[PDB]
Formats: sequence, C-alpha cells, structure tokens
Amino acid sequence: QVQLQESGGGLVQAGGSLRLSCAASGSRFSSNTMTWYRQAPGKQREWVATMRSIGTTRYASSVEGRFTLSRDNAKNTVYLQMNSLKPEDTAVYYCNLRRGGGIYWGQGTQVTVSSHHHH
Repeated sequence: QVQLQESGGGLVQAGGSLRLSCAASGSRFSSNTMTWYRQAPGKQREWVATMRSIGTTRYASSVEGRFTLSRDNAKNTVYLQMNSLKPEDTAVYYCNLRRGGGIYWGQGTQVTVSSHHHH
C-alpha cells in the first residue's frame, strides 16, 4: 500500500541545524496532507509542521520561525529543515500521511540536540 520512511537524524549541538526528509511510496504527497510529529520519551506525540495538498504549510508555535517544511512534488519527498536548534527539540521525529480515511506512519528517526555548552 503506502510506505513512509524518514531519513536524517542523529546528534547536533545546540544552535545548530539538521535536515530531515520523508520519502513516500504508493501515494503522492502533493495529493494529500502530510504531518511531521515528534515525541519525547514519556510524552504524547506533538505535531511539528503540516502541509496540505494545495501546499498550505502550518507550524507549531514551538518551531515557527526556525523549522521549514518543504515538498518537492517531482521527487515525492518532503523535507524538514531545522535551523537554530534547541536542546528541547530532542525527540523522535515521525512522518505521517493522511490519504482519505487512511492514516500512514513512518517509524521515526531520533534527533538529539545536546545541551548548551555541553562540553
């Protein structure tokens, strides 16, 4: 059916940058709504950014002005460009795709932003 796979992740220093991507097989991002979520251990998943078929892109108040969500229709890939990272951005980041009534999930990728002046 539909498969999602996040790529990118790993360890970053505070104030740094990181690029995540999500690749989709079986469905076009450009025809549907995709959402990035993140989850810190023990906490409920929190939405990060979302993009509708017509391109409207929304951002959670926590990442507005620092994270950019983009879509390349031709390559069927979305990207989460994370600038000015904070230790509090540490989480597993999940790609999600809503297709009609169906909801599809990737398995996530760990992002770690080390504390300020860690070191």
